[PDB]
Amino acid sequence: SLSVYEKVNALDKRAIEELFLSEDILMENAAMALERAVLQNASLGAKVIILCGSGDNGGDGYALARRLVGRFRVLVFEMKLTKSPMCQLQKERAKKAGVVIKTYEENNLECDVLIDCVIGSHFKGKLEPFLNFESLSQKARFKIACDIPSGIDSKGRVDKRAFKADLTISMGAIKSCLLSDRAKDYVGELKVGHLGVFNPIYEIPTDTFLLEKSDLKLPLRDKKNAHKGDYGHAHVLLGKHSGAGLLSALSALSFGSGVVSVQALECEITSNNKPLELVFCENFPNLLSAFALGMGLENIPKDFNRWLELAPCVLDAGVFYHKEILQALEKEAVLTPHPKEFLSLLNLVGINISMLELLDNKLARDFSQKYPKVVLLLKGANTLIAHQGQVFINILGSVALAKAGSGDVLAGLILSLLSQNYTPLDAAINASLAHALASLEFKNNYALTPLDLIEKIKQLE
Repeated sequence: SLSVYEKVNALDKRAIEELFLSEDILMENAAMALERAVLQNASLGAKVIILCGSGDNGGDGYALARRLVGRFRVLVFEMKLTKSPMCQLQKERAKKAGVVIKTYEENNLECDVLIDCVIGSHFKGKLEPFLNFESLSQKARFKIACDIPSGIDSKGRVDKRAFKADLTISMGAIKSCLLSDRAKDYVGELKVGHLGVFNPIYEIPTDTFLLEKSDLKLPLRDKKNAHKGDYGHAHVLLGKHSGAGLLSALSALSFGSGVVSVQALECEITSNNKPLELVFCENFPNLLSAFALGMGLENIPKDFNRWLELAPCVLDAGVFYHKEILQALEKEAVLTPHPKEFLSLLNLVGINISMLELLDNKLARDFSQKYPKVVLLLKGANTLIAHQGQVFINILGSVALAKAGSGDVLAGLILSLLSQNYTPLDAAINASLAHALASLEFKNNYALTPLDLIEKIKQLE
C-alpha cells in the first residue's frame, strides 16, 4: 500500500521546514531518480532527449541532463525559457557541465529515451499547440515522464495533447491524478522517486492509498483443526439472468467458502441443472454467513429487509436501480456499482449528477463518510474501494476484464471472503486484488471468460 496525495505541496514544504532538507537536495535527488530510470531502460551510449519547461519540473530535467553527460548522448530542448530560480540555476549548471541545450521550434527527435520535464503538478487548463507531445515523441523508443505527464491536472483530467509515457516517476509520493481512469493511458508504469529520505519520513497522514500486489491476503487456510463450517456458508440469489448468479456461486466455492448454496428467484433453476458442486435452496436459510444479490437481477425480492438482519452481504448490479436499495445503506454491505449503477444510487439518496462525477470520481469518499457502515467498490478502469474516510485504489486489473460475467466472478469473490469472516472492507480489498491479478494470467487480453478466470483464481500465485 502506497500513500496517495492530491498535492505534495505540504510535503515539500515540510521536507524543508521539519526535515531541514534544501530545495537543492530535493531536486538533485529527483535527478537521481530520473537517472536510475534511464539506466534501467537504456544502454550506456544511447541518445537521450530531455524536454525542459520553465519551472521546477524543467529544473529536474536540467539537473538530470547534467548527471548524464559522459554516459549518454544528451540533447536538451528548452520548451520554455526558464523562469523559476531553481530552473535557471540548473540550466546554468547544465551549460557549465557540458550539456547540449537547444531552443526548440516547430520548423531528428529520434532518441532511445525521451524525458518529459515540461510541466509538473501545476498544469492549468490548456496545453499550447507547439506542445504536441504525440508528435514530439513519435521517434522515441522509451518515454519517461518526470513526476506527472505534461497535461494532467490535479483532478485527473488529461489534455488532448498530454504526454504518454511508458514510465512515470512520481516524486516524493504518488499523486491522485496519476490514478484517474482517463490517465491510465498516459502514465504507463508508476514508480515513486525518493527525495533524500526514506519515504515514511517524507510522508504524512492521508486517507487515500494505492494498493500493491503485496497487500493481497488470499484466503489460504492455516489452521488444521478446521471444519467445513469454519469457512462459512455463502448464499447466492439467482435472478432472471441465472448465469450471473451461478457464475458467482462457482466463484465463491472456488475461493474457499465451506458451503455455497443458491436460490432461484426470477429464474427456472431447481435441483434441475445447476452444477453438481452447488447446493440448491427453495428458501433463504436462517443460518448463513453471507449472501449475494443483484447479478442478473430484475427486481428486489419481497423479503429483502429480513435478509439484511440475517447476515453480511454484497449487493450488485441490478439493485442500484431500485428504491429498496436504500434500506441496506445502514447495514454491513459491500456495494459493487458501475458508474451508471452508481449514478442511480446517488439520486435515490438526493444527489443528481451527470457523468460529471467522472471528473470527481474519487473524492466516492464523501458517499462513504455519509454511510460509515458500508463499503463502496466503484468500478472503472481503476477500482475505487471506499469505506468511511479512506479510499483504496486498485490499478492492477487488465482491460481483459471488460467481458460480461467478469463482474459476477468479482461478486463471488467478495461473497466468499464475507462468508469466511473477512471484514467488509477487507473482503472488497482482497477480492478486488485476487480478481485482476488473476486477469493478468491470460495469454490474449481478448480471450478472458468467466470460467477460465475462475480457474486462474484457483491457482493465483
